[PDB]
Amino acid sequence: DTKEQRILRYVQQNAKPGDPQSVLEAIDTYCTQKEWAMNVGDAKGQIMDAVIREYSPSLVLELGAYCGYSAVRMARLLQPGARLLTMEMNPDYAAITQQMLNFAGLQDKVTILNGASQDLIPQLKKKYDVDTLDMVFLDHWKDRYLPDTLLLEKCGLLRKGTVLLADNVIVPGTPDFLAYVRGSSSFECTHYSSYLEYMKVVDGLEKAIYQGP
Ligand SMILES: CCNc1ncnc2c1ncn2[C@@H]1O[C@H](/C=C/CNC(=O)c2cc(-c3ccc(F)cc3)cc(O)c2O)[C@@H](O)[C@H]1O
Ligand SMILES: [Cl-]
Ligand SMILES: [Mg+2]
Ligand code: NA
Repeated sequence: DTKEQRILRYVQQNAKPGDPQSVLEAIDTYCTQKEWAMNVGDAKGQIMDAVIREYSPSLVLELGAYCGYSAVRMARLLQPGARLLTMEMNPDYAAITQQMLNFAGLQDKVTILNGASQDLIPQLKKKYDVDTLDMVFLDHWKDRYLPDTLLLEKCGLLRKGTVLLADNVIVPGTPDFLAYVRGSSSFECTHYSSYLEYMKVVDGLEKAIYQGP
C-alpha cells in the first residue's frame, strides 16, 4: 500500500464513524507518530477554524484535497445547506478523500471534483451551478496559486468580500502569489504565522480578501 492508504485505514480503525473531530485527531496522531504527510495540520488548522467561524461561508472551493484533511476540517464547521467543492487531480487521492469524507459522515456537504483546477475552474458556473465563491482554500501545487487566483478572477467567481486562504506561504512558499496579492489593491491581506504541520518549523497562512476589480 501507499502512505495515503495507511492514513485512511488508521482513521477507519482509530476514529468513530460520523465524528469529524475524531477523524482529524486520528490523522494528526498518525502523521505525528508514524509517517509525516502534507495535511494542513492542527496548528494551522486552528487558524483555519477561526477564519471559517468568522465568515460562515456558504460555498467554499478547495484546491488540492490530497487525503481530505482540510475538507473534513472545513466541512465540519459549515452550516446546514452550505457546501464545499474540492478539486483533486490525482485519482488515487480523490478516492482516499471520498472515503475519508464518507467515514466522517460529511459526504452530503462536499463534492469531489477529480480533475485539475485549471480545467475545472472554467466549468464551475455552467456545470456546477456556482455564481460566486464565498471562500477559497489554496493548498495545491505552490506555483499554481497565482495562476489559479487570476483565473478565478477572470471567470467572475470572486465577489467583494470573497476570502482566499492560502496554505504554505512560508514553507514551501509561494513567492509570486504572496507578492502579488500583497501589492494589489484588489486584495486586502493578513498574515497568520504558525507552524508547518507536525513540525517545529515556521509556516503561515495568508488571508487575501477580494475587493472587486
Ligand atoms: C495543476 C494545478 N491544479 C491542481 N488541481 C487539482 N489538484 C491538484 C492540483 N495541483 C496539485 N493537486 C493536488 O493537490 C495536492 C498537492 C499539494 C501540494 N502541496 C505541497 O507541495 C505541500 C508541501 C509541503 C512540504 C513542506 C515541507 C517539506 F519539507 C516538504 C513538503 C507542505 C504542505 O502543506 C503542502 O501543501 C495533491 O493531492 C495533488 O494531487
Ligand atoms: Cl500540527
Ligand atoms: Mg499545505
Ligand atoms: Na494588497
